[PDB]
Amino acid sequence: SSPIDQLCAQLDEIVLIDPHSHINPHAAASKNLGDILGYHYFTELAHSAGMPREVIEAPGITAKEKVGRIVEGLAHLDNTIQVKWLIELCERFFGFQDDRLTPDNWEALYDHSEKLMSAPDWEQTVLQKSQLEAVFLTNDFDDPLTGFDTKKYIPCLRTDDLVFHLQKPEVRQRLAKATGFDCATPAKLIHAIGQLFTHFVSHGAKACAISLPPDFEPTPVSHVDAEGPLRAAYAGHVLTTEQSQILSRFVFWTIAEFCSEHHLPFDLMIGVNRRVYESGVYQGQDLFDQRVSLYQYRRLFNAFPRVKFPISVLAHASNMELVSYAWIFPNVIANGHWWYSNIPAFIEPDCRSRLEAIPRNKNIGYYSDMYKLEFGWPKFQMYRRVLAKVLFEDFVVGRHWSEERAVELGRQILRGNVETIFSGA
Amino acid sequence: SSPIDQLCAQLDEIVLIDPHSHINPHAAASKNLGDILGYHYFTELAHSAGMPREVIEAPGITAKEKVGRIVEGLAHLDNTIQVKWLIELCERFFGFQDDRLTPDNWEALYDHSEKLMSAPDWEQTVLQKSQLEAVFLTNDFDDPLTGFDTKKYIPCLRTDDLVFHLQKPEVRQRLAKATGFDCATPAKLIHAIGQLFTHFVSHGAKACAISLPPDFEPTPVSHVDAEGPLRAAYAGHVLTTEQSQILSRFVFWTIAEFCSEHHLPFDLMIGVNRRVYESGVYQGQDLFDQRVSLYQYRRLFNAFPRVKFPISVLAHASNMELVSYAWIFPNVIANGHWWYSNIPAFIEPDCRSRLEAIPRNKNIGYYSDMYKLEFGWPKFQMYRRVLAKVLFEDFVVGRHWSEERAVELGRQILRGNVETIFSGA
Amino acid sequence: MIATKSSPIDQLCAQLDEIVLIDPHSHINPHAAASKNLGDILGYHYFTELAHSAGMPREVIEAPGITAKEKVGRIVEGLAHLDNTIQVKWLIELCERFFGFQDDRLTPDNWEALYDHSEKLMSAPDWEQTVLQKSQLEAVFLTNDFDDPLTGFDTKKYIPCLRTDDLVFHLQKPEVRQRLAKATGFDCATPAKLIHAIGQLFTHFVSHGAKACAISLPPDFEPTPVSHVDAEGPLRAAYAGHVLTTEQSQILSRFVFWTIAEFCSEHHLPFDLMIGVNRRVYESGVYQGQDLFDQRVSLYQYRRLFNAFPRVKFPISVLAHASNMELVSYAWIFPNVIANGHWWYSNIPAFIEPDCRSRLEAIPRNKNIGYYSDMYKLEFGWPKFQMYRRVLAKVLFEDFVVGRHWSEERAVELGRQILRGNVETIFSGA
Ligand SMILES: [Zn+2]
Ligand SMILES: [Zn+2]
Ligand SMILES: [Zn+2]
Repeated sequence: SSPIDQLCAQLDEIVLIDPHSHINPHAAASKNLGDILGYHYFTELAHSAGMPREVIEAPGITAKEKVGRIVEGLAHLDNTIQVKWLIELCERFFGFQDDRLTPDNWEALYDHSEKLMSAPDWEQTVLQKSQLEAVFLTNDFDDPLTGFDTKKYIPCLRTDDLVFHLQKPEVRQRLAKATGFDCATPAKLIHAIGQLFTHFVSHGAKACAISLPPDFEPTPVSHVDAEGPLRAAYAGHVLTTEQSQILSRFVFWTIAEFCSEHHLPFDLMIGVNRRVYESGVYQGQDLFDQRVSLYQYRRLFNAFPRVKFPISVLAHASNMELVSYAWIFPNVIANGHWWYSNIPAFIEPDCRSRLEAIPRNKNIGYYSDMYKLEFGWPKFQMYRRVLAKVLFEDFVVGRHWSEERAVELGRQILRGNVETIFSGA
Repeated sequence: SSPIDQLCAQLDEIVLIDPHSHINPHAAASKNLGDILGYHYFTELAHSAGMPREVIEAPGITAKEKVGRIVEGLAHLDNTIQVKWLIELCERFFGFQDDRLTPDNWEALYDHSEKLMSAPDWEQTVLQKSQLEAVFLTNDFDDPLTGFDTKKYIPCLRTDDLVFHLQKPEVRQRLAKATGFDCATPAKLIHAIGQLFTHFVSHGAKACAISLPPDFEPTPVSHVDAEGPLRAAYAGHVLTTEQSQILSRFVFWTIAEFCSEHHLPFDLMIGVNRRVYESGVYQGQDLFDQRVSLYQYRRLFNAFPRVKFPISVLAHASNMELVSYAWIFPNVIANGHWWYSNIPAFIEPDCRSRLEAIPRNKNIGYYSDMYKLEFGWPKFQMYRRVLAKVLFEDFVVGRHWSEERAVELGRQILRGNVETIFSGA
Repeated sequence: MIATKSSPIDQLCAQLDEIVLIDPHSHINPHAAASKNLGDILGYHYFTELAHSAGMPREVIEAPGITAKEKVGRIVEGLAHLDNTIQVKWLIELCERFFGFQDDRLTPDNWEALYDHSEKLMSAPDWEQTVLQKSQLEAVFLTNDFDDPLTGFDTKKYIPCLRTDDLVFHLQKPEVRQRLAKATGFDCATPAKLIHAIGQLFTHFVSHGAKACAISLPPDFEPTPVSHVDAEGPLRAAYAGHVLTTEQSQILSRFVFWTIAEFCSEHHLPFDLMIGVNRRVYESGVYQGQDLFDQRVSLYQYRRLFNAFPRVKFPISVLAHASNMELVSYAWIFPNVIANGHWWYSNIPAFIEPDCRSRLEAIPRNKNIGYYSDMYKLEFGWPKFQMYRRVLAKVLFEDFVVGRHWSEERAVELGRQILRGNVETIFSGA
């Protein structure tokens, strides 16, 4: 047993609070392999490897049939870290023994795993074996937040629709439904947003979250400048690019003000472009333009010193800016490893630089971003092996820290910081 | 001995199809050290280290004399990977026993190597000693493609002149001569390009290739929009920036249409600026503005689902974008390590990230970009050592793959994908 | 015979440690080069910006009428949040080497005893000498104000470099114009007079052993030549006491910058460019803890400069890690582009290693300046250089000793050239 494996074993014992997921609290764990293999990580990759979208997303085939088809394309993917998560979770959760998933062994695994997951206490078994105490949700702004344990599945207000999509009649309607306000004037939109916050806070929300395009640049926007764009949206007109920009800035800034008023952190996921690949599988269409800078957010950071902004960056090149900005701005926090940057090749240097330059209390190591509970463990395990390596190399060896001291840093990054950064409203 | 070495030894034995080079099939190998040491890899560095251009490119000196002068400036270069290629090549092909080329040992090498290279079968000896089975060319659009084995030296259509240089009188003349068309109208220019494709397909061509500046952003261009700029070019006008951009887009898009029709992949080398250093040696003047994104190619990737785009990026920071785009677009392939990115410090993390996140069938390991055959081996060997390292660490160790399974991955990256991606028209 | 706890990398580092250095860039005040107490070390922005970033209010740190000892005490209270940082590693190692500090960390429990002891040590008549000797420093390049007389200190020990930022960016300021007028004796209201005045500064610095000009530049800066005619308006406006529009300001800056390059050309002086800083991005930070950057830059915007001045060496530091690869490429092609150390936010092991690694394998060995301290006080030199030597030792052993089968001696020689040799040949003097 190598020193790194031992340090990792210590990290493995740490019970976690996942500060960011897309779990459906009403259907948190999977019911069959289709919930796992049918998830976009794999369908986008099967597709990317040459499987027609039509084959994967064929109308009116069973979940099991769909899994069969995807498996046929797994041979092109057996090198990916994504497929490694899959084999490791299957072995952990289902007792899967083979080193790879093939057209010859998939069905027996499907049938078997399905039985295991029909057990009444399946969700609890996953949480238990994944060292998860609690998971942050990403709730739609109109989510009733009822029907589940808000202390285990912790609400977070997703604001993307309000900030970027008031242009859409369906978005306005949902807002009207949720708040009862006619939000065609700034004062009323502000009232509406205020009601969403009170609603989220009263159900134990611990954060707001948003995904932002690389071009976004927040500024203050007065009510007068907001009123034309907002009136156009509600009158049903198509907003010009400038109107749309002004309105999104108005909404975004208003949300940051409510975060300050309610002492909520505002998670910013920066750098994503939606629907770059127009013919991709469901949830496999978003990419990014790397040409972004946190400098674009200087007005926000300066204007809201009492709002913590846990920031994830999509582009790997952006990490070093994030380090410098978390290093200087007391309200800027480095938050996990997001999406396309969420692989060992990029995690290691990112995790490494953050631990050595950012204060230890401004560093959230990791979140799962999972849609089903079973994906939590393999991704957190991947992160723990990387973290164990950095801790051992740079702290145990580099600084002569005891394993204990190094593991204590590990615990703060995985868990301690989540507790103090997201203390509750 | 070393586990990495053993894995490298197995990769060394894989016979290659070099998927991108600038070989002249009628003068494929060198005749003297002037063809080697006088190549821009070494003159640009000697000049960079402080040797005057006027000394290196003095008119009325022989190849041997020029070699002599470059050698004087090599003491400043013994650290460089480029000079490692040079020494290794000399050891392999010329029996060179010294650790470096110096004023006191170069002449003996020059006379001995020139003697070896004058041998009738030198070309064949190099290919055999390089594990090279076939090599892609990059031919001018008017290359007759005649007089050589097109299965050994495989034609590829170089499109740079058509896309960016119709402003040059001589380019228009060459195109008129080659196609018989009067391309001053859009429709005719399209037919002309079609005839270039027919010519190349008749000679077993396997791809198109182009190098692109950072500002290039492909979009469709209508005949009405193209007619203005095209007429101006054929009228001997100096095109405005916008005219030039419209014409280049029109030609580029037209070419991709033909790639789709003939089932030819379109190799894109993205991000070069020509003549950044205006007083540099021949072929040592180009650099780059790293402020580019594959996002600017989204229209292209979406509009040509049946064209494979093997992409190379110049800036190291663009690699992470490349891995993401090859991850999502079925038709985006990661293609080798280009130019300034073609050194171990950058190749390793780029090679590493590609293997772990991109499907194994969308990853072309390496091409030589060589101008003379002797440069193929040292460059490929540098690559094999990095890949061996990545395979051992991330697959053999990281995933508990057997050496065999890892070598099989390596073989696919080095050779297998070249066969499937460039199958022929 | 070797210590068992010593790796081959440690052995290589040990040989690097014995290289007597000339620091090619600092901000030492030659009249107060070393610290008098921990207030000088702990009170420096490395630690105050971090303490503040970790949650300590600036009002607490920068409270008026608080002694240096009390300020240290307050900063120590907040070091718990920082014991992971490389900056804190510098501190501990610093205190160990100079003050005999034996503890693995600095806490409220043990700081006062260290403060007291270190203040006694630093009050020794030969403290400055002691630090230099223990730091393997032979000489240090200063960054002098343009109006420094360069006569109040030993210029062979503290080597003058002309700080140009104020001339290039701040003629808008009455205080800068007045200092220039006092220094040179000129009404620089006209381009010709201003050039002559700048010329006198050069003549003054060169005759006092100056080895470089230096400047920090913002990401938007794009040097081009500027005619006297184009410059006369903005210059006149600055001297009239007017407020320069953005355009006047940018023209004037380009003009002064290009002028300075021209003098560098004339005197064969290298011009250190530190590229990529934005001032006062964080508006409520601690003193010297407000500047950040915008990564969206390219050396491509400097192309005119590099092309127009082949006889000027431009040692370049890039602020953003992403820009390093572009620097490697430009140093690789332009004879007059030189890679210069690891600057500011890039000055941490996680970034130094790949940046150092790529420079060694692609840039000619004579165009690579390994490191400078940027130090404000002498005690910061050693821990930062030691941090660097450790990275360099790793790179040298892995890529040269193992990678190219070099003897350790040959690898160390490359190390010596990078640390010291290139400093001597790049900054030989006018
Ligand atoms: Zn998410
Ligand atoms: Zn090429
Ligand atoms: Zn400095």
